[PDB]
Amino acid sequence: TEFSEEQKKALDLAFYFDRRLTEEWRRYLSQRLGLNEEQIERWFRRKEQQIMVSKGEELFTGVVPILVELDGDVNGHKFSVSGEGEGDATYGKLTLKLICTTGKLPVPWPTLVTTLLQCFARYPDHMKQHDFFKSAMPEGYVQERTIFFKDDGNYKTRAEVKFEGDTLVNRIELKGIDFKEDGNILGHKLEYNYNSHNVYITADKQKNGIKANFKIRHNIEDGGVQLADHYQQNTPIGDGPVLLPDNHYLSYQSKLSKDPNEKRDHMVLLEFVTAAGIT
Amino acid sequence: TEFSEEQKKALDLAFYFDRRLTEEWRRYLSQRLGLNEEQIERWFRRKEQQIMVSKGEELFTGVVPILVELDGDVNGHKFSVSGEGEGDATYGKLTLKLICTTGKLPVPWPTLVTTLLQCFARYPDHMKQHDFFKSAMPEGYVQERTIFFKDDGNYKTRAEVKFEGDTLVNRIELKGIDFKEDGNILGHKLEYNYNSHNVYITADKQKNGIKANFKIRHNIEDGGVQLADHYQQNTPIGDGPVLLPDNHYLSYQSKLSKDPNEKRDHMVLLEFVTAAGIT
Repeated sequence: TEFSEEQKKALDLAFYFDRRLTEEWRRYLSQRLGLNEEQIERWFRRKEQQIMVSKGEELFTGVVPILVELDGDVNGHKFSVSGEGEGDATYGKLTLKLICTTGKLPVPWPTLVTTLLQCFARYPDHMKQHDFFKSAMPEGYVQERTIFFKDDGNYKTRAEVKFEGDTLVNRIELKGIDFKEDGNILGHKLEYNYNSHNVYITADKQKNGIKANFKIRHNIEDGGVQLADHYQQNTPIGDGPVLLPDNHYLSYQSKLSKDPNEKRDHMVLLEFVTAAGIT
Repeated sequence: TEFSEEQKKALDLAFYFDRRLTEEWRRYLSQRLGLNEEQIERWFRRKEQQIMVSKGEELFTGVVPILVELDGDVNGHKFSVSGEGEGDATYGKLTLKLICTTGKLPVPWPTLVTTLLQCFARYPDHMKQHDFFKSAMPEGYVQERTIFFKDDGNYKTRAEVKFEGDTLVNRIELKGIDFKEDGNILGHKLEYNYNSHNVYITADKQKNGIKANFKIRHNIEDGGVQLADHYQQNTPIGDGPVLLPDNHYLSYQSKLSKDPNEKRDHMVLLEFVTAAGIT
């Protein structure tokens, strides 16, 4: 967060001691092992990577229960969504049942799909070192988006994705502004279905995290597509090393359904998510 | 380089002590300053970045003399090139006079332009944290390429770019294979000129370096363009932190000329190089 003039002077000083301490160990190692500091650092870099990969595989083995909570405000219309389900990263698979707890959802369920868990992606064996999402766990990450609906309003979202005990939790605040009251969103003119998309991921070294860009196409009732341009940033909540990825993408396919025995406004969501783009 | 079974066991053990030592300092700091470890790491990360930026600006201030040396072998034809000049990174500018010391150059000078100093790029103020090349100095970096000439042979190059005392030196070995003896390269059918190109740079976190991809278009005598597809990797020679960049590109413009008073086969090369692609 924010730093005083004193802390700035103290942290600036402490930085040099931090580097000095490490330097003394590397220097000693180089003398004992007969390796230069480049070699030692390169070994440590790969060992750290292996450790992060193993830690993420351990945390996400088998089926992980999920809780989702969203508080939203779109054009002053307030609503809340609560969801539960389970993720199975081994199979790149996530299932959720999400309920509007405040009555009728004032936007279409499909517009909330991206907002309502990239840590359940299946990364192929040769790409596991590029999985930022699992590497930030269990402390988790903050996921922020702006979503621009073409010729309409925008959502801004801030979510925290992290383990709370045994459960992976996605807690979101959403604010939407400048929507037409008769547009495709507030007018509920979007089909209850979902296309498959690629989410393009790049490293954001400065923030120790990632950024993503992608365009969602929502099918419109009676024909046409409503574009939703997504800009995404993810930042670790903890300090620990994370995996900063090479450019790659996540391939998403989704299925929306309804529980015939659920009276409340709701969405059942199944997503398959697979990393790709590295040969 | 290579590691024994013993060193592997020793390095694996030493890794944990390295992390323990750092952890003890961060823990103490958090207690003394009232900041969490994420906050301390984030401060240190930015301080390290500022330091690397300042160090690179210091090393490349004003005009830096340059030495270039290439030993080449294309289809068994052996040749050597020696060059000197100067770089002025403040102005994103490099000038070289390069001479074939072994007689007649057996390939066209334009095909060697990319092989014969990305550290002289001008990075705009808002992009200086993405300059890997200066950050690897003075220890330097290894630059490796494979260059595929369309419908002809390929070059493979390994260069070391580093300071040797006050001078920035580029020392290269080049091997070319599978060229047609009557093709555009060995047949000397390329114009003595050079188009402007963009060099697309991405981080290679695993190797603590960068990769680049770009396509050179060499104008052919009597018309047409000869494509040279470049794949590039740069790896630090030292251990010290380097700046791993967001995706961006280097914009190149080049001018080839001749010294009217030079009897040996030669090329005078002027390049302007500017980083871009970040808004």
